[PDB]
Formats: sequence, structure tokens, C-alpha cells
Amino acid sequence: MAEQQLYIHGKFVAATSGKTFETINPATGEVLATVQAAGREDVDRAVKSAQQGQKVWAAMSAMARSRILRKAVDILRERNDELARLETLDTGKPLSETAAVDIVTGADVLEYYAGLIPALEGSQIPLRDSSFVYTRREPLGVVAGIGAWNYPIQIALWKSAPALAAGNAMIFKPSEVTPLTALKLAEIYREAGLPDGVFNVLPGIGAETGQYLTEHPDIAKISFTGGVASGKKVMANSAASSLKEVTMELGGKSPLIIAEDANLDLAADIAMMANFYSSGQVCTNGTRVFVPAKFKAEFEHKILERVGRIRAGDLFADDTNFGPLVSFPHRQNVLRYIESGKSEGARLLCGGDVLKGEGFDNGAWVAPTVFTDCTDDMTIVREEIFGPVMSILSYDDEAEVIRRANATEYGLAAGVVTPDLNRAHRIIHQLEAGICWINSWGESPAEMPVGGYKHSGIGRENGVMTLQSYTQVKSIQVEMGPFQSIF
Amino acid sequence: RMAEQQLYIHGKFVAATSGKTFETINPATGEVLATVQAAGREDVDRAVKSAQQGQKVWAAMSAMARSRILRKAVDILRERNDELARLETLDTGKPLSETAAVDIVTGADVLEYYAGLIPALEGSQIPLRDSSFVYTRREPLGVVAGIGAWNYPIQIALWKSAPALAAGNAMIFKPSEVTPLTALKLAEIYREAGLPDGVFNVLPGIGAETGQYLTEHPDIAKISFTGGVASGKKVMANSAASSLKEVTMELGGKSPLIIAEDANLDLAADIAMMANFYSSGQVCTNGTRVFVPAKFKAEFEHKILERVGRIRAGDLFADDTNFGPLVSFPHRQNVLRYIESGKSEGARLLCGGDVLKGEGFDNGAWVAPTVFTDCTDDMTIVREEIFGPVMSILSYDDEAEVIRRANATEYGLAAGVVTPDLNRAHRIIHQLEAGICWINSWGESPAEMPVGGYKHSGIGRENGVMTLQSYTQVKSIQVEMGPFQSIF
Amino acid sequence: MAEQQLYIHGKFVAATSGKTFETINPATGEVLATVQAAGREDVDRAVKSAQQGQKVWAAMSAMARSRILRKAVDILRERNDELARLETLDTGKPLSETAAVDIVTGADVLEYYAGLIPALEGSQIPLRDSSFVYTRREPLGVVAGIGAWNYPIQIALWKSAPALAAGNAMIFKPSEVTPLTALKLAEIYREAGLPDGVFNVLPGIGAETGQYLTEHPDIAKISFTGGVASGKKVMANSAASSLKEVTMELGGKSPLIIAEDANLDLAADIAMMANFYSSGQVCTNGTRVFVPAKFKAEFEHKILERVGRIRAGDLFADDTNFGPLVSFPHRQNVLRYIESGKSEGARLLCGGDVLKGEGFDNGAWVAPTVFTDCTDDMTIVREEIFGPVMSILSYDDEAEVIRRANATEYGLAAGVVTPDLNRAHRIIHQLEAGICWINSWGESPAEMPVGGYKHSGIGRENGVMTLQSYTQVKSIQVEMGPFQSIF
Amino acid sequence: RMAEQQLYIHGKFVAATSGKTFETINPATGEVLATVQAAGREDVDRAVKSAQQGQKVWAAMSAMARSRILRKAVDILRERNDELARLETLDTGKPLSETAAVDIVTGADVLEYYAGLIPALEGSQIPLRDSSFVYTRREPLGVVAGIGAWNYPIQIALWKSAPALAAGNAMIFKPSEVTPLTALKLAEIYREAGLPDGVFNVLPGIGAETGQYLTEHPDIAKISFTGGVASGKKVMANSAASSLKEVTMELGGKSPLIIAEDANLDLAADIAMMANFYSSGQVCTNGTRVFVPAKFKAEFEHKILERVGRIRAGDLFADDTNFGPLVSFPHRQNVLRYIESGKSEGARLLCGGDVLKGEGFDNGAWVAPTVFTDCTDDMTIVREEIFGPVMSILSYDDEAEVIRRANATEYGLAAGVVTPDLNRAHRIIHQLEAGICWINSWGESPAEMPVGGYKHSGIGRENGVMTLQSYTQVKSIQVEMGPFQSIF
Ligand SMILES: Nc1ccn([C@@H]2O[C@H](COP(=O)(O)OP(=O)(O)OP(=O)(O)O)[C@@H](O)[C@H]2O)c(=O)n1
Ligand SMILES: Nc1ccn([C@@H]2O[C@H](COP(=O)(O)OP(=O)(O)OP(=O)(O)O)[C@@H](O)[C@H]2O)c(=O)n1
Ligand SMILES: Nc1ccn([C@@H]2O[C@H](COP(=O)(O)OP(=O)(O)OP(=O)(O)O)[C@@H](O)[C@H]2O)c(=O)n1
Repeated sequence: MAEQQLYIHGKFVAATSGKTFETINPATGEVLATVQAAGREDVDRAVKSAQQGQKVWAAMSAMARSRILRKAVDILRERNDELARLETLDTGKPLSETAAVDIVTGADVLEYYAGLIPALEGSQIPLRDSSFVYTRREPLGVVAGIGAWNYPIQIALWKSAPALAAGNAMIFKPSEVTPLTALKLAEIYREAGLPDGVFNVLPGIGAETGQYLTEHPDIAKISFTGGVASGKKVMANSAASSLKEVTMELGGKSPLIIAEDANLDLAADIAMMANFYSSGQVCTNGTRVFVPAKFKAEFEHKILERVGRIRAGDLFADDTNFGPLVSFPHRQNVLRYIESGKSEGARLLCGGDVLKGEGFDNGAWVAPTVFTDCTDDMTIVREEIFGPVMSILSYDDEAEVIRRANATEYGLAAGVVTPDLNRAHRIIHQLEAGICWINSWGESPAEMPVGGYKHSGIGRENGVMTLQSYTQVKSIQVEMGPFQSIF
Repeated sequence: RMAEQQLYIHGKFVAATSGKTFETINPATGEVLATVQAAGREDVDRAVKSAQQGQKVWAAMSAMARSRILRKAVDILRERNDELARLETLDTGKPLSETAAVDIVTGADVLEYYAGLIPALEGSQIPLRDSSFVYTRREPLGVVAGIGAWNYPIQIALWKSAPALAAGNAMIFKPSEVTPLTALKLAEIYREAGLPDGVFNVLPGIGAETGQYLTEHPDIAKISFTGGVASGKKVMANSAASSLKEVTMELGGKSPLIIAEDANLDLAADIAMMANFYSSGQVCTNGTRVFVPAKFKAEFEHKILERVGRIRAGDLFADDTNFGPLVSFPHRQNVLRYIESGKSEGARLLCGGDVLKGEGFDNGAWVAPTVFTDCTDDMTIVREEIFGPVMSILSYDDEAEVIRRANATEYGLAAGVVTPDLNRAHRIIHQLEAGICWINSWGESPAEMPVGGYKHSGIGRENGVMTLQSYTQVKSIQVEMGPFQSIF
Repeated sequence: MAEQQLYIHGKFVAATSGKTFETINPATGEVLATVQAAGREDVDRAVKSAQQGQKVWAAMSAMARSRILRKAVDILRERNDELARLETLDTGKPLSETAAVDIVTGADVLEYYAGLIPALEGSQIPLRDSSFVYTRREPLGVVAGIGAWNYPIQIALWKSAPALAAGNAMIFKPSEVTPLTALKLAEIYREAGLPDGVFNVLPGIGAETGQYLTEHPDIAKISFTGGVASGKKVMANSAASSLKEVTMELGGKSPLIIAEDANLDLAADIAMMANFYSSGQVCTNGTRVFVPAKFKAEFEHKILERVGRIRAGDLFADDTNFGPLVSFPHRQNVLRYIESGKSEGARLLCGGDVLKGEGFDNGAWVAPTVFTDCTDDMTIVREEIFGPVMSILSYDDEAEVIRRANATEYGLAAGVVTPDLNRAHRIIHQLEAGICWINSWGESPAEMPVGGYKHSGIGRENGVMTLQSYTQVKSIQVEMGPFQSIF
Repeated sequence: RMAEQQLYIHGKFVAATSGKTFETINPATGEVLATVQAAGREDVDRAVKSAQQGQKVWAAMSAMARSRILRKAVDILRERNDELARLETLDTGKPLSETAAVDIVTGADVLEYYAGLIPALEGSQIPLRDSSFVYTRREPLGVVAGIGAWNYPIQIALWKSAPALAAGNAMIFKPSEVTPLTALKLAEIYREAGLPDGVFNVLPGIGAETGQYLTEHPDIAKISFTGGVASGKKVMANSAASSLKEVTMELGGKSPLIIAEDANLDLAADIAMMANFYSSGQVCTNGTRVFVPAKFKAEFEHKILERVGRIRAGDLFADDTNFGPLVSFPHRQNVLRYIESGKSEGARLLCGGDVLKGEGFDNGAWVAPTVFTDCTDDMTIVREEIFGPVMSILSYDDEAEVIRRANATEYGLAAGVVTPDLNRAHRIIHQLEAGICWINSWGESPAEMPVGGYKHSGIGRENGVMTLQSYTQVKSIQVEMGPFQSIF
């Protein structure tokens, strides 16, 4: 590919930083493209561009904004297969995933917010005959989104859709691991009629480009998706610089609770989907699987059968449903977690090594891995691995499993498998997580707010509330009576 | 002198384990009001464990059971309004004519408001398809912390604790070291109303220690802070780095008051007076940049001079006193430096500008009500929040100009316009970059009205229905009644 | 007791009709009191009084109204036992019910709405920089409530609490069978500080006093609770007269569906509470009980065992839990339905006759009655009896029972008994009823909107939506730009 | 001439079984536009069973699938705007300058609005205690019926069907016998967009038969009617008497336009003109009582007469024509009777008051733009809705008086005030008893803005988020997870 440039004010423009980076195809190790990195002056240009675009965008009618976002949706539906193939090259996720999920669910959210724009309303409050209050939900102005590498274009859509629908301009910095689909999205928005400057894309590294965005005094809000540690750094800089509003979607160590009355084929199917989709690189994954002691042996056999059915291979093949990890450095981190599990005595049920042979030696492949006989103090149980590593934990009673499920600083997701009406709601109501699934895993409708408790996040994405959280409330009192001064 | 003040943990006063104390002073006389124990790290952890136990009892009660308890606290606050106001005057130096009419009245108004809204707190339900639906719960955050400021001590304690408790949380409240006394009284009132032990704990202390221990504690889910802009940034950094906590911040401002060319100048002057000299100028929302049309500037100045001459400093318990000392000698020093900066940068001193002297003033940190005119946008007194009784008068020529200059600031808390014209009032207000906007008035903050800052003046909001919701966290729950399909 | 008068503008006043009626104690047949009946002139007097009080009431602050209603709650809590004894004398319901439910849940709704008054807000909608819309939720003005006789004071509170909380005045006409507690409520409201005229009470007969209210041109809304046929007459007259807004809470023939996995002790307890509370005089009663054929015999045995524990007797005795019907004319109608069940071939499981002996011969008693072997064409199955008559129907499959449950013009309530997560939600979602209970019956929280599908009602009571439905929306456009005429 | 128009049932045109037909007339020429089949009792029964089947398919789809189908109907309406407008002009007599700019544009605006709101239609969740909670579903009513009026035929069909379909219902729509043609076109457009067969059926006919059969049908859950006040009461009675159906009614008014003492009289005159003579005065919200201060009355009269002189009647397809004939000759007779009552009751005729005559007018149902002044509150033309181009000008002296007189009516649909004063505008508007209030404008009805009448002018509302919800019914569901306790 040609050297990739910045996207500022409706056009590709060269960065003035003089710095570049490379994105690698995780399946082959080849360089996909050299990408320009946005410097401090480039960020300031992007902000001034965004301020100008936002004024035009906010001045339009609500339905005029709705129609433009709807046109972007139509283009995304049309180009789904092209965008999915690029996403697969950049991330290593199978085309069977990217063509069915990444753009489809990203576009689902943009489509949802496009239709809600006319319903964004303030309130009116009577005080007395001679005075009343009304509120406006005003745009924040210029906001910044910082993406992660596991769902690059989906994340860009989930951040930019409510931001734009609420009347803001967004400057989006994709992950340096996966910068390519965000640049295409910028072109698509422009093609739909989005005014110049309303969506600018600045590739770069977190230490420089990301920091320049979090520090800029004229950016009113930062939305970040990534790891827990990175999030704390971003939230600190965003505070010390300009007191910015913040949204954070971080990782988790989410529990999947298998009840004593659960069907074990359904539970194993849910556990598989909660651990090995996108090669385990999903923040919401149910990586602590709690199984009753009396069912543990049978469940382990059922997991092994299904792990054997996993099909790694050509990411463009129809039957491939497992890919390499996003990068070779990330595979190293996942392997260190696997070795930590072995060294602390967790029993390796399957996997635990790289894949070898024709078509695998050049990719960042890790075998689907399951540890069992796990305990709450193990490193692989306490920490997010962000790879295909399932931990199975035995338990005896309902009160115990609720305590152990909740005994973590993470708080993103949770789930329970049970046919019992009382048990399903009773357990779910006690779990300390923002995203809860009963007898399923992973579905994230555009209507459903998602985000973390405790260290897994600040704020929410999706749902009506996220449109509102990209506005700021202005309260206005009309005093029609005579004003009284005590002086 | 009063008896030594202790910590309030789990429904009773308890000694601090820090071995540390501080004194709170009467700002009118300089006398020590009380010796106050300072909460250490171990005291904070005890307060957190107490709050965790109390919150579970509190959240398990019915919505109306919580509503009734908060309403009993409201009734006590109404009955003791005058006593609490006098204590607030002793601790802050604000006149009783203010404290007895505003501080507890509006604090209790907000608690009364949220007490009635508890049963209206609802989640949502979203159908996906015949075989699946989603519902949401607005669950309590758990243990939250409020850090108060010294200008409206008990009002802030109420504005923070009322929605936090109404949403099902426990709150640990740290009052300002300058003004800890009324928060301890409020803690007793809550218990007397039936609030379960631990649901509202109060930890006096200094910001460098007690405040930091709260922002760092791993089991506190949210920090709500009111104070200065600089102090706000520090608190927001530690709350994130420590445990990624949710945050609300109500900081200061440099709010503009825009007098339109068709305004009646007596009304404009009355609003400017109330926007600058209430609570001796120690109010975050004060309209400290007063923009007046050039053609009316001279006449407006005369009307300000007349009204400033009427300000009555004196005995804080006398009915006709309407002006008090600043809260401390260090704060007055800072205000005096801003005044000297105004003089040296070429602003014209219209009145005031000196400390007050003589019997009844020598022991307090009094500053005369001060007005500068001929001000320009680059002056330090125009650009920075002074938090004292210093009004800056700025001339302007046209509406587009005044909107630009009003918005050309990092602050964003409040704004106002004075005009009888329908189009002008709404048109100007809609363009101002502030969270709290007043048309032909200033200062009123109804319990129903969300208030907070744009830009560097804040994060989040207080009051209104939205603040009850912002003290809950959303849990989304999907019920999948169809057969789950795995692709493996 | 002394002859009961009208309550208009904060005082008892003699009716100008020259007409009176008697309310009978259903336990003894004795006259409890003579009550004056409001004539057409009395209604017009009440309306003018209500118009005057409503303006005072609406001009107060929201919290001032809240505090007054909260004081009425405090008075109702204090006088719970006194009001309940009066209610028992008037209705025949046991004190064990009236002291625990009637005033308690009436006050609960008043207390709920008192707290919501400050949350009643309009909206604000930006159109363009130069124009915006805001809305006000204004009082309707003077509204009328027409109560039923089974829960006299509770119905008076459920109608008046949202009406008053929304800033209206209400004229309340209690049922001529049970007028006494509504007059007590009017005194309590005045004692609490309600402005004169805001709650006026006009006892009378439906054929006259009710019709005069529905016809009055200055009444903006009628809220009626009663039988299906009487409801249709009221709603038509409110139209042919002055296009009034209307709410109707009518009767039902609600189905109770017992699933194949239900515990039969739980199912029998739910069926008992759904049929024999308030001697079967409850609109929401589950009077069609669907049971699986394979469990029919066992369920019948459990029902018979529980019916044997029903304790009829002194209505002021602690252990009494069954009362006479509200009147002898109503008993005659209930007995005709029972005889129809016998003649149409339903099998009588128990009861079916009046109660006899010392202490029963002078009261309007009907024994708890159960029919089984019922079919969907029977009169007792198709029509609301409003007496203690349970109909048991056998079914074979889930699709069948849903069709049969829905095959009715009534639409008030429904319920299912099952421990299965999927079955409970799946069945309930398909039932055509406004009030649905899973593994319970009868609970009606103040927060929960309640009302009928199809012929069982119009509109809802309780919940936030009912406060809003006692206001009317005014939309206000502020046009700040130059207005353009095409002429 | 057009082909004989049939019923539209279940996605296709079908012959009526009533054996009856009626004709629709071109009001500009008196010629027959088309013969139209009238739906009988059995046709209505067929339409209901079709609607029941289609509603199940429609409601089983996802929210976004329904949204996309309505959006495709929007796109077709935008493309066919001019063709539909020309048909509407032929059927109604309204100038193409109106129909091509308003009728389909604002009808499609509302459909477009509700299409996007479908996914935001949500129920609630209410916790009672740890062991029990409530959630609600906003379920479709099922089959609903809309009865349209003849002044805005396709706009009314869209304003009724858009929220009904968006909420998951099927609608059977009965257009006015005067103007049945564009509703049948809309039915074809919905099908072309993918609306499932049966979800929108159209039954032309007369009110006494087809309208009554719909209002009486036991399987129709709700009736929405737009028309005159008298007809509304008959419809609302049969609806209740038959099967207790939910009801919405948008009826007429006698809406007041209040010109304040500080109003610019050219602006006031322009608003009065647009409030009286658009669509030849055949608009329910028209400001037909114009209250003018006594001191300005003579000058206002002059400005009205000057603008009336500019009204351009003529070829309804000419760009500059802005005034049309009335919808029918019987309606013109009613308007002429009202005009004659104004003369005989002593109101002063300023202009108009007769039919228009000459080539191009003798065959149309034309009435000249008419203005009465010196009107009093007891006159028939002041108390009753005329639904023609007849403005009544009434003098007044003070604000309290004009508010009382504005409100002293059984009608309640709209109202407006002309004033530049902030306090006067809101203060007056807050006291008027009308559902639709305009400040310094008239007639704009945004899709976001709920509209409907107080008192005898209506029941319920159209447009806005609340109208989507009012086409659903609430089911409350309690989940009891604790042990159930029986007292028996
Ligand atoms: N909105 C404000 C402004 C000031 N202060 C008080 O006044 C002191 C001095 O004012 P200022 O220097 O403006 O406060 P900050 O911006 O917080 O800066 P610093 O940390 O230097 O005090 C603060 O420490 C605080 O005690 C306050 O409570 N609220
Ligand atoms: N849900 C019900 C059913 C009945 N009733 C009372 O019982 C009487 C007779 O019952 P029913 O025939 O069901 O009432 P309607 O259908 O209204 O018929 P009618 O015109 O005979 O009263 C009603 O008038 C009313 O006093 C009631 O209050 N609530
Ligand atoms: N707001 C209005 C007023 C009138 N009309 C039409 O004009 C006719 C005659 O007007 P009017 O007498 O005012 O109508 P109603 O009050 O309904 O009385 P009627 O029953 O005599 O038609 C109505 O039948 C209707 O076709 C209308 O559609 N909308």
C-alpha cells in the first residue's frame, strides 16, 4: 500500500511530524502499509478544522443530520465485503467474522443514532406563574475518540455515531496496530455529505498522538477503549490538562456461571462463544467459567470435544473460524500468561502452544487453550489475558459463586446459564457487572447500553443514554417578575 | 469555645486513629470555635467498611421506606433552620441574614426534592424479538465520597448527599478544614431521622491527607468535588489513577453578565450587585464580568456607586447586616493581590479596594466591596476568578462582539443577560458557553434545575432528575429464550 | 349515624335535590345511614367551587402541593383503623382486609404521587437557531371521578391522588352502595390543608348524579371504575355532551394459567387468592383457572382443602377472612350465575348456596363456590360474576391455553404459575391483558400502571404515566426569525 | 377522466361488495374526477381480517426492519411529491403553490420522524424489593382505524398512519368522501416500500356507512378522527357504545390571534393573513378571531385591506396563484350563510362577502376573501367555526380583558400572540386555553411538536414522541421470585 496520510477537513493531508509507523499483517508478518503519525501541530490543525465543521453541522436541522448519517449507513452496507477484507488483513480476524459482525454491527449503531437525532429534547420546568426554566442539550463541540485494535471500524462507528448524532465533531485516533479501516470510514462519511472537519482521522502512537489529543485545551471530551492500565493514564492526562468529560471502555475478567440445573451442552456452547470468538481478543469475554463440582468432569469433556472442532486456517476461507492474534508482541504476552498458568499448577486441558506447520509458522497463532482446576488467586484467573485462554473453576453453592464472581476489580460483563426463572434473575441481580447475559453471550444491540463497573470503565456506549451523554445540559431561567436585590 | 469535634462513623462520634487535629476559627473574631480531629488513612478505611455495611441495609429497603427517612431529615432541618444557620455563620463568617434564609432552606429543598423522586427511579425494557428482550437496572454505585467547599458548607453537604442517598448509595463526606461544623450536625440529623448506621459518615480533615485518602481508596466508586478549578484537576487525576472512579466536579467561574442596550439600568445594577457581593463575593456562579453598552457605561457606574454605598458590614447576627468578612486572612490576602493587580494594570478603581479597619473589623478578614471599571479582556482581574467582592465593568459596542468576549474564556459555569426583548434574550443566551443561564435575574438554583459548568468549570451536574440517575450505574440484562447457537 | 350531606368547598352542605337514599349494612340488613343525593344544581355548585379552588391549588409551588398531600397521607396512616371499621360496615369486607389493604394501599398511591409532583416536566425542542418549541403539562382543570363499591376509599385515593397531584380539582361521586368513606376523605384533605373546592364529594345515584357529572360542560375529564356495561353508558354520555377525556377501569374475566411444571400447592394458593379475596368482588380476579388435564384431580383436591379453611363470621373478628356480598341485590345476581353453571352442566365442587344459621341469615352471604369440568361456552366462564365463583378448566397444550385465555372481550389481568424462565416470559408476552402476574396474584404497586385491554378499560391508573395523563400538553413555538407571508 | 377507483385491501385494489359508488368533484370546474367504490359492512369485515393478519407479520419484524420500510416510503413520497401534489390540488381545490410545498412535504416529514423513533420505543423496569420486580411492554393495540378530513387529505393520512404503523399496528384508513384519491395512492406507495399486505388498507366511503362500520367494529382497538366538532362527538359516542375503543380526535377551533400594544402592525397583519386565508381559510388551527388594541384598530384594518388586495385567485396550477376555491359547493353554501349572518347581526364588512364571478370562477366553488370588523363576542361569526376565508377583527382595551375573551369559548385548538416583549409573550401564552400556541408566527407544525385541542377541540394529540407511545398499550408484568403467601 501507499504511505497512508492523515484525514483532516474532508481530504487526505500529509503529516508535518516527519514520523511514520508500520502495520503488519498478523497472518504473514508482511508490512501492510507505512502510516503517517500526527504531530502536535497536526492535532491543532485537526481541532481547528473540527471547530469549523461542527458549527456548520450543528446549524443544520436535526433531520438533515439524520439523512447524512443514513447515507453513510447505506454506503457501509454496500462496501461491507470490501471493508471486511481490509479489516481481516489488518487484524487477523477471520473473514467469517469481519464480514458478518464488524461493519454490520458498527453500521447498526450509526443507523440507530441517525434515527434518534430528532428525539433529542430538553425539558421545561415551571417554578411559579412569573418564572420558568427550560434546558437545552447542546453539543459538547469537538470530542476525541481513541480506538482499540480488536474491533477497529466497529469501535470507530460506536464512538463517532453518537458523537455526530449529538451535533459534535469527532477527531478519531485509531490504534497504531490497526489504523486502516478508520481512514476509509472518514472517506465514507465525506461521501455521505458529512461537512468537512466533522470527522477527522489522525493515526499515530498513544505516547505522542493520543497524548496530544488528551492534552488539547479545546477538546471537550475523550472517549477511550483499551486496556485498564492505558485507560487510567488517559483519564489522568485528560484531567490535568483541560478537565475533559470522559468515557472509558476497558477490559474485564467476566464470569460465566453455570448453574446446577443447566444443560451442559448449552453451557459448553456458551463458554466456547464467550472465550474463542475473535481468537479471545474481546473485552467482554467470559474467561472465568464457574462449573459445579458435580458437573466439572463432564463439562471438561464437552469443552475438549468442541475445541477440537475449531478450524484455524486461511482467514479468507469460508470454514475458518479462528485467527492469529493481532500482532506478534501480543502473542508473546499471551504466551507469558499461559506459562504463568503452568507454573502455578493450573491443569492444561488443551492447547497452550503456538500453531506450527504450513500456513501457521509465519502468523501470530496461539492454540485455543483451556486451563482447569483453577483457583481464585492464580494470575491467569485474576488478570485479563486478551487471548484464547479459558479458565475453568469448580464451585459448590450459589452464595459462594456469587462472592467469587464479584471478587475482582473488573466489572465489565457476566452471565448465567440456568432454565430456572427465579435463579436467573436472582443471580444476575447480585453480580457487579454492567453487561449481563442469561443463557447466551456476546449480543450487544444498538439499543442496549454497555460499559463497565469498577475498574472496567467510566460511562456507557450505545442506547439512548449515550446520545445524551454526548451533549451538555444548559439550564435557562426566565424571570418575568421584578428582581429583588437586598442591597 | 465548643466541645472537641470527632469523626462520625457508623452512627456515632468516634475518635480519630490518626492522632492529628486542627482548629476551626470564627472568621469575624479570630477565636477558636473548636478543635477538630482529622481522619487518617485507617479512619478512611474504617469509614469505607462502615459505609459498605450500611449501604447494603439501605439499598435493601423499599423505595418509599428510603423516601420517608429522608423526609424526616427534611423536617428536622426545617425545625432547626435558625440554629444551624447561626452555627454556619460562626464557622464561615457569612451574615445570618443570608444563612437563615438560603443555606439550610435550599439544602433541605434539594433533600426534600430527591426524597420524593426515589420511587420514580426506573430502568428500561427493550424488546429485541419474540424470543429475547433486554431490561436495565439503575443500581447504586455503592460507596461514594463527597468533598465539600467552605463557602456553603451544609448546602453542599446536602446537595451531594441527597441524590447519593436517594439513589441507594452510602456517602462519606469530607467537609472543608475551614468549615467542618455543620456537616457533623447533619450526620446526627440523618441518624435521628432513621438513616441506617454507616450510610452517611463524616470525616473532617485537611485536603492534603484526608481528601487524598478518599480519592485513592480502591472501594469508593465515585468522587463528587466542589472547590477551585486548580484543586479540581488534582482531585480528578488521583481519582482516575487510583481506581478509575466516576467523577463530578463543581468548580469556579468567571461568569459574564450581559446588559443589553434596551435594559433598564436600575434592574441591571440590582442584578449586578446581587451577582457580585452576596456572601462577600465568595460564590462560584458570580457574574464578575459585567458587560455594559458604551453609551450607558457612565450612568451604570453611577448606579453601582449608589448601591455599593448601601452595603452594610457589621455584626453578623444583626438583621440589617448584609456583608461579611472573607473566610480567612489567607483568602483575603489573595483577594488583595488581585485588587493590587487591577490597579497596576490600569483599570480604574470605582470604589473600595482596601481592608476594613476599626472596632469590630480588626479581628476579621474584611475587604471593602470593590468595583473596577475601564477593564479590558487581557487584565488579570478579568481573566481569573478572584472569589472575593471585586466586580469588573467592561464596555462593549455590539451584540456579536459581546457574545465573543463573554465566551472567550476557559471558564464556563454561569452567564446572564438583562433585556426586556423576547428575541434578544433567547438569542443571546443560546450562544453563551455556560451551564447555568439567568435571564433578568441572578443566583436562583431550583432543586429541579441541573447546574454545573462547561469547559474548565466542571464535570457533570448537580440537582434535577439527571443527578439522581447519575448516582446510579446501568446494568443491561439480556434474556435469551431462544436456542443459543455456537459457531464452533 | 347522622344523615350524610354533600361536601362542597370545604364544608358539609345540604343537597338542593330534595332527594335521599339509604346505604345498607350487608352483614345485618340494617340501614347504616341516610345520604343526601346531589342534583343537577348541586353538581353545578360543585363545579364552580372546584374552578375556584383549582386556581388557588395550581398557583401554589409544586413542593407546596407535595407537602399538603403528604400531610393527608400522615392523617390516613393515623386513622387507618377508624376508616377501616367504617369501610367494613359499608362494604361487608372483613376488618382483616380493610385495616391491612384498603386504606394502606390507598395512602401508598397518594404518597407516591405527592413525591412526583416536582418531577412533572414539559419538554424543549430546538428547530433551528432562530426558533424553538417548549411544552407545558397544564392541569385539565376540573375533573370528575366515579367510584365503585368494592374498594370505596382506595378508589377515591387512586383517582384523586394523581388528579390533585397534577394540579386539578376533582369532584368525586362514590358508589351509592358505599358512600361513607369518601366523605371522611374530604374532611381529611381539608384538614391536611387542601384548598376549599379542590376535592368535593357528591353522593348520589348513578342514573342521576353520575349522569349530571358526565354531562357538565366545564368538566374536562371523567374517570370511572365499575362494570363493563355501566362503563359504556358513561363513556358515550361524556362524548354526546362535551368531548371529555376519559379513563375507564372496568371488569374482567382474567385467566390464571397453571403450567405443567407448576407446584400445585403454590398454584392452589394463587388460585385461592385470585378468587375469594373481598368475597370475590375484585375486578382483577383470576376467575378462569386453567389447569393441565394430568393435574386436574390433584388441583381440585388442593382447592377443596383450602376452601375448607375459609372463615366466615363476625367481620370484626381477627380470624375472619370472608365476608358477605356488598348488597342483597348483588347477591341475587351472583346466585343467578351460580344456577346457570349448574344448569349448563358444570360440576359443582363446593358451595353454590347462601350461608345459613345464626349470624348469617340476616347477611348477604354466598358460600365460596367452585365449578370444574367447565367449557368455554358456559355463561359462568364467559361473563364476569363479581362474586366468589371459581371456574376450573382443563387444557392439554401451551398453544391451546393461550388461545383460550385470549378468546374473550375482557382484557384486564392474567397470570401464569411456572418455575421455568422461558415459559413464564414467553406465555406472558402473548396474553392480551394489561396486568400480568408471574407466580403471584393481586399485588398492585403504586409504581405499576394498571388497566384493561379491549373491553376492560380505557387508559391506566398508577405509575408515572397516570400523573401525566391528568395533565394536557400545550406546545409553544417561539419564532425569533422574520415571519414570511405569501400574501 | 380517471379509472374507477377501487378499495385497497391486503396489498391490492379490490372491488367493493356494497354495490354502491360515489363521485368526487374537481372544485375548480364542477367536473367529475372519478367514480369511487364505497366500502360496505362486509368489505370492512374483510379489511379487518386482512389487517389482523398483516399486523402479526409487521410486529414480528425487528424494529429496524420496520424503520427501513417506512423510510423507503418516505423516499418514494419525496420523489413523487409533485405528482401527488397535483392530484391533491385537483381533488381539494388547493393551489399547487400550497400542495407541492406543504401537503406531502410535511406528511412525509412526520413519517420520516416516526420511522427513526421505532428503535427508541421502550418499556420500563421497576424494582420492588430484592425478590420481585416489574417490567412493562409497550405492545401494539392491534388494528386501528383512521378517519380523515378533506382539507389536508394525504397529510392527515400520513400523520395518522405513521405513528400507528411505527408502533407496530395495522391501520385501516377511511378518507373523506370529498377527497378519496391521494389516500389510495399512499396505499400503493406503502406496498412498493415493502409494507406487508394488510398493514395499511384504504376504504373510501361515506361517514354514515363506512365510517360508522369502522367505529362500530368489535376488533378495531382505536379510532383516530379528524373533522368537525359535531361529527367528532358522534364518532366518539359510537366508538364507546360499540366496544370501548381508544380515541383520538382532532377537531376544529375558533382560535384567537392576540396583537399586543407593542406589536409591529405589518408583522401582525402578515400573521393575521397567514392565519386566515391559507387553503382558502379551510384550516382547523386558523386564527379567525383577531384581537387588536383599540388604538391600533383603524391602522390594522388598513394594512389588512392592502394585503387582501394582493391575494391572487386563478389557475390553481399557476405559480403565482395563492388562493383557491372552497372544497365543494355545499361547503360554500355553509360559508355564505355565515357571511350573511355577519351582515345581519351588524358586523362591518370591510371586504369580500360574496362569491367570485366571471370566466374561470362561475364553475368553481369560490368565495372572496372576507374581513369583518367591529365584531362582538356574541356574534355567530365570532362564536362558531366557519371553515372559510372569513376573518373577524375585534377591538380590546387591556391584557386581562383580551385573555378572558380569548378563553371564553368551548373551542380550544390554537392561539397566538404578536409582541416583541419577553414577559408579555410568555405571560399571555401561559394563560391561554389552547393546545397549540404560536409566538410571532402562525401555522408551523413540526413533527416533533405534539398538536391537539383543549376542551371541545379534541381528545389526545398527534405528532411528537408521545403520539408514538399513545399508539401502544402498556402491559405491566410482575415477576415474584419470593414465596407467595395466601391468607387462606
Ligand atoms: N471556586 C473556588 C475558588 C476558590 N476556592 C477557595 O479559595 C482558595 C484559593 O483560590 P484559588 O487559588 O482560585 O483556587 P484553586 O484554583 O483551587 O487553586 P489553589 O490550588 O492554588 O488553591 C482555594 O484553595 C479554595 O479554598 C473555592 O473553594 N472555590
Ligand atoms: N367490575 C365490576 C363489575 C360489577 N360491578 C358492580 O356490579 C354491578 C352489576 O354488575 P355487572 O352486570 O357486571 O355490571 P355492568 O356490566 O356495568 O352492568 P349493569 O348495567 O347491569 O350495571 C355494576 O353496576 C357495579 O355496581 C363493579 O362495581 N365492578
Ligand atoms: N374543522 C372542521 C370543520 C368542518 N369540516 C367539514 O365541514 C363540514 C361542515 O362543517 P361544520 O358544520 O363546522 O362541521 P361539524 O361541526 O362536524 O358539523 P356537521 O355535523 O353539521 O357537519 C363537516 O361535516 C366536515 O366535512 C372539517 O372537516 N373540519
